[PDB]
Amino acid sequence: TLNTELPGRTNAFRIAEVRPQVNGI
Amino acid sequence: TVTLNTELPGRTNAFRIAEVRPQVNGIILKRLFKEGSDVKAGQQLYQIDPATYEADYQSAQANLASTQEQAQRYKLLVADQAVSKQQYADANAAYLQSKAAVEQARINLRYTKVLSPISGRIGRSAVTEGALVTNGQANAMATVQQLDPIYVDVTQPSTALLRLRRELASGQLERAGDNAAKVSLKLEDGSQYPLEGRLEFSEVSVDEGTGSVTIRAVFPNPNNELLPGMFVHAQLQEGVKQKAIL
Amino acid sequence: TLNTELPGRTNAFRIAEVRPQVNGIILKRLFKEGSDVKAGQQLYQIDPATYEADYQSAQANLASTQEQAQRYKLLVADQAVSKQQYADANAAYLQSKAAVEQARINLRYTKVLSPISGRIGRSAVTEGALVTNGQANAMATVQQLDPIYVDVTQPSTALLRLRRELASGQLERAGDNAAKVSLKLEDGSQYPLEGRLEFSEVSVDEGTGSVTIRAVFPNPNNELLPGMFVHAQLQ
Repeated sequence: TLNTELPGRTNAFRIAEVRPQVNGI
Repeated sequence: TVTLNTELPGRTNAFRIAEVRPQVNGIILKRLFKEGSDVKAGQQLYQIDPATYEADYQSAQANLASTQEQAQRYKLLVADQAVSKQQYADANAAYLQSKAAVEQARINLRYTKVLSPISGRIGRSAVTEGALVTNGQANAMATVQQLDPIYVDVTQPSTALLRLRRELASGQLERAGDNAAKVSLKLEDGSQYPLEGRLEFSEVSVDEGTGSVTIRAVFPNPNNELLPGMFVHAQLQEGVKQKAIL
Repeated sequence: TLNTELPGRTNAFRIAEVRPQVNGIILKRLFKEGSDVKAGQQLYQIDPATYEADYQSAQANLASTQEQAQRYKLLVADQAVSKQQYADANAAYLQSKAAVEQARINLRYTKVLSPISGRIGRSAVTEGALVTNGQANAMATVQQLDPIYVDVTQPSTALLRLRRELASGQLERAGDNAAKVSLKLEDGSQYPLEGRLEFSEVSVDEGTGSVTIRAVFPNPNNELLPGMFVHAQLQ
């Protein structure tokens, strides 16, 4: 017969933050 | 007439849980493990950016080499009255401060390698690459759960437990090592877990409220079929009673 | 038969909470959950690396500040230093003493110990967890279950009846100020062991004039657990 349908949510494969490691402008 | 089978509802639970937490401030340079995989006790899970910690440790070792040479030399000189006790004391003070500064820079630097406290399965990383970490922060970075021997917690009235404990010493229950009964497992879908483990009679918690007891079964879980949180049934075989009145 | 049956609830003989008294990370749990532990047994290791370095470091600061305060005591006596200089050296030394003591204490607390002998349950804290001195939640709970209590609430007149019958000699002595008793369990079964029913009031109710007393039963197997409805049996 048919396809099973499982409800999901998309999400990023990889996530990174960008942060300063020194004081200044 | 009757088979005597006791059926005991519980939930699967990890055998051991450990949290992974940073012990120095800085930025996560690398993650290093795959999310949902098996890790080993002492395996590096994260690299916190070590650059400054590297340079503080080298510099402290250098300062130590030099304050040490000077404290030793002045120890000889104060013996010949070429320097005062005050000069030697200052030198010895600085040498001791270098010792302390080396030991601390060594520890900080060791913690830039964030290690698995136990062997087990790691789930997701709650902190990303480039995240900031702080010594003492509230949230763990990740969680390792040992899953292979897995527990099943079984709750019940404490006199029911006493009853089963009787049947153990009597022989009416089959033994599985010390103070444990042999058990088999029934999954939520009604199927039979193929393996079987021990039902340990040692109580893990009590409720004085409703007067309940929780005890634990231990099952082998080598193909990770079982995962914490499953509703299951522990099955105890108590044998057959021939002539029986209900 | 003057064979009286008093309803009761089992309760632990002694309860103690296990709490951390320094900040840090749990390196090791160290006990099996639901097992017996001894008073003073080490239940947890808090990561001691820095506590250990602070203590070493405070010790080294002391030895040096000590040597200076002593040398300066010699020197003011010859007026080679002023009184202010000596006072300052003495103050720095005494600050050092205080700092070593505090570091020693912190470092002792990294070994978290059982306050009592008894059974321990579940650890509320995992390995790798963070703990904080003064945190709200106990890490674990130890309960002395072996001698176990029952807890018998009766009217004061009842307590009078029984109390006089012991002195009269109608009830057999379990010892000083207690009667021998036996226990029948929730399912009607007979507990094999036999205890003392101690006549000391533990609490007297507000409304009712009813008094709680306690029986004490041996529990060397771990058969009796807190929260059981039972009946002490007096003859």
